[PDB]
Amino acid sequence: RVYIHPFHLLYHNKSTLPESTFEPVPIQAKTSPVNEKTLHDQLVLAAEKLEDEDRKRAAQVAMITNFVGFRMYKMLNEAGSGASGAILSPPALFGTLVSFYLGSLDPTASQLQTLLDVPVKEGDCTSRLDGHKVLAALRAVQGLLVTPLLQSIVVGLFTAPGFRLKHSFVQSLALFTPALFPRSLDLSTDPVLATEKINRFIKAVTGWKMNLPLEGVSTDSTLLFNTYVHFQGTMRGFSQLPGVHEFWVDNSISVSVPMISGTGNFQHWSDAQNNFSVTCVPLGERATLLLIQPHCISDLDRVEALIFQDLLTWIENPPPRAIRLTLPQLEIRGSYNLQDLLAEDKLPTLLGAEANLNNIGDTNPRVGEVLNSILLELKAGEEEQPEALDVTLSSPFLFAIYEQDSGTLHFLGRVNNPQ
Amino acid sequence: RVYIHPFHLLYHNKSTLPESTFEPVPIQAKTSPVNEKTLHDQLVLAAEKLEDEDRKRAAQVAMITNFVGFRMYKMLNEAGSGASGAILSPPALFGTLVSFYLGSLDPTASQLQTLLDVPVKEGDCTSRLDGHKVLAALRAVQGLLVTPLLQSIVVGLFTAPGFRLKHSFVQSLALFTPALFPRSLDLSTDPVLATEKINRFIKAVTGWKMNLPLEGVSTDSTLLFNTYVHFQGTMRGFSQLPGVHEFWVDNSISVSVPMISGTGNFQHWSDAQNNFSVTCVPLGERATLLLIQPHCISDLDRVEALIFQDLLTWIENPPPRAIRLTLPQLEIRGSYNLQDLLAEDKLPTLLGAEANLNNIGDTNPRVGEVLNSILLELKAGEEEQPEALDVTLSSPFLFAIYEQDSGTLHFLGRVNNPQ
Ligand code: NA
Ligand code: NA
Ligand code: NA
Ligand code: NA
Ligand code: NA
Ligand code: NA
Ligand code: NA
Ligand code: NA
Repeated sequence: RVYIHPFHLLYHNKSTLPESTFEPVPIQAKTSPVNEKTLHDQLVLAAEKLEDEDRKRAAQVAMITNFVGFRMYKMLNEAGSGASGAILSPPALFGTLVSFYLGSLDPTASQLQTLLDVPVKEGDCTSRLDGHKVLAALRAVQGLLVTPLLQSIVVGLFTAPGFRLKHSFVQSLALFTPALFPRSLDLSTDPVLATEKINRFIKAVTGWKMNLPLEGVSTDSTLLFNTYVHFQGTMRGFSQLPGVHEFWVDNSISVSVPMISGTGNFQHWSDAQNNFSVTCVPLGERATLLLIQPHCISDLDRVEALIFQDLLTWIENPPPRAIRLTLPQLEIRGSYNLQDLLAEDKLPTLLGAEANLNNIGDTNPRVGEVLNSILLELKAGEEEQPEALDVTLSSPFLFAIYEQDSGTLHFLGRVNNPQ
Repeated sequence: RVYIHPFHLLYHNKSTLPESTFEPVPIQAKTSPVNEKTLHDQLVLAAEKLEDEDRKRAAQVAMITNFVGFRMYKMLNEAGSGASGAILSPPALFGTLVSFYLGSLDPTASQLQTLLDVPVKEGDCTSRLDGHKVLAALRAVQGLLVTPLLQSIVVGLFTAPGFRLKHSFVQSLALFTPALFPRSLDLSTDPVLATEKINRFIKAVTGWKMNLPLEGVSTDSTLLFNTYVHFQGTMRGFSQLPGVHEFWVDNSISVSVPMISGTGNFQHWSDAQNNFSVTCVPLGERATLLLIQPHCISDLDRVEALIFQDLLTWIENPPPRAIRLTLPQLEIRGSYNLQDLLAEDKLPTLLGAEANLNNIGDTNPRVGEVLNSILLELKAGEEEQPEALDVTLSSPFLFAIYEQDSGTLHFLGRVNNPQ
């Protein structure tokens, strides 16, 4: 029975030419690849010129982001995320939802806000989220995160030939990420080839090897909204160990995988109440990798449901200590359709055919997939060539990436089998 | 051989989705009338939050505005402005030209800048005017002027059915005035009726009785750009005198017209060198009416050519003195086609059929008329119910309205016959 009241993210006072449109260029059209460094430098500036007001908006956006992330993570696990584990980016999902919110009118608008856990007072427009404020706060926490440390979000907006996008909608989207690619293509004749073209396009414009889904697009789709997230962070002072080392996928089965290892002054503790432990490794001045180990493999589900389901009161802050950390080199790929997660959440028609998204384009779109896809890379900072506590991740565990100032969780996940 | 070097109005560093467009609604579509008070309050805010930088940009914009105003005033008189006299609004003309500049590409762009007396260095984009800076400085001097004192500029942008305007162009225009009315109508079948519809539209949306030209629009026109200016100022302490009083239209002919009269501490002097005199009456805290009388009627042309043709070094600043000023109540209406003034200036094809205005819409427009039309009203501040110098305007004279801080001339003109 929880409710978030993000005052600083609402409209505050209750108060016209025809809207301009364009037609996106075909998906075939030659496009320069995304520059991740450029993106990174932009994001860092947005974070560097923050007022107190901005910090307040950022703390409120973190609350909305985290809550919907935990909720959708739960939905993902209910639906089944595959063998290797699970990964979800609350910022990316939240941004996707806020983008639809900006393109939506009631009843869809209010339903989206209700899903974000913010009360709506019918008749009262000053009770509504200001999506531009929201996306501006979300950009700022993206920047705070990355103060060689990369977080790139690119959006593929794929539309049927002849569907025209509203300028205002697309300009709103740029606040989510400037790496935005509206492209048209035939979605009505060969769904599987359309997905091939989309997957080929994204790989060419990003250079990321993401292992994207192959399933075809529904033939009546006029609009797809796909969000692609690349996170890269270097583990300073970590190097790959020689050889291969047993990783227990369960109590009777092991895989022998490459491990990285390093010693630093990290935070670590054991939660007595629920019998798990946590280790925190800094990834930058504001970014923290949390690594959560259950006491035994069969307790993983209980621990995961506990720590990932709203205020992270489980995050403690002990004095750092000398820890030798050993863990699998993490190269994590995941993808889901937000449509499926919404259906799992008993909201199958929220972005359905009757959704009012009349502020997206010149006609109401028919939304096909809304994909969120991730490539997360935790690289060893040193090439493979002192008393400390040994922490060794050689059975399934949970992880989160966390921004200290706002408290935004940028990723949450579970590793069952690192490959 | 004069040149203006407005550094603060140039682009400074030498450094994409399809452009969005809309189709203007038909001229028949129901429209609320312009609110002059609302406009006035907006303009006053823009003037109230000015930095030093803004003041520098405003002083440079005044120079460009005044120079093109004097030049076009000369062209107007060469072409013949009718019987009653002449009136021209440099800000309105300048804003019209800067608006075309924003919609233009080379060679038209550079030709427009050259007409504004600012050097162009081919290959060097940092030598170009930044039209957004320019229009932002022009808005600020509009506001400074009006700190019951009104200066309203409304723009009628009339386009052939099916011609689509670029969002970016129209957004640029809003910086000139937010009172902007893009409307479509058939220009190809009945030119005279089209002008009737335009004239009817402007009167309905403004309430101003302007006595607009009746001549038809050329049949191949796809775009008309008409600017309409209403100035209203109250002469504090002036009241209409009883009866009618002789006004000499020349040495042998008089008309008996109503006069207003009032006594105040105004500035006044005689220019010995060229044998004319000037009186300055404040209209607000920053606005000044200048009234220039030749010594005799036959010298008017020489005096007009002298004072209106670049730095107003003729404007003096003596201590004010007790003056009884008597003059005709001024209700001045004027209209010209900037196309005609450009032709008079030997630039007939500058906004001609080969003009590159490809940033205005989805096709290159064919520009018909570019009208500037004025209604200037100087009302007596008191209803008709002490030693001073008598100044009485009972023969032809010149007038200007002038903003003190920037030195922008908002109007210049000549009265031969007040009605
Ligand atoms: Na606020
Ligand atoms: Na718009
Ligand atoms: Na607060
Ligand atoms: Na909004
Ligand atoms: Na400047
Ligand atoms: Na645009
Ligand atoms: Na200067
Ligand atoms: Na410009």
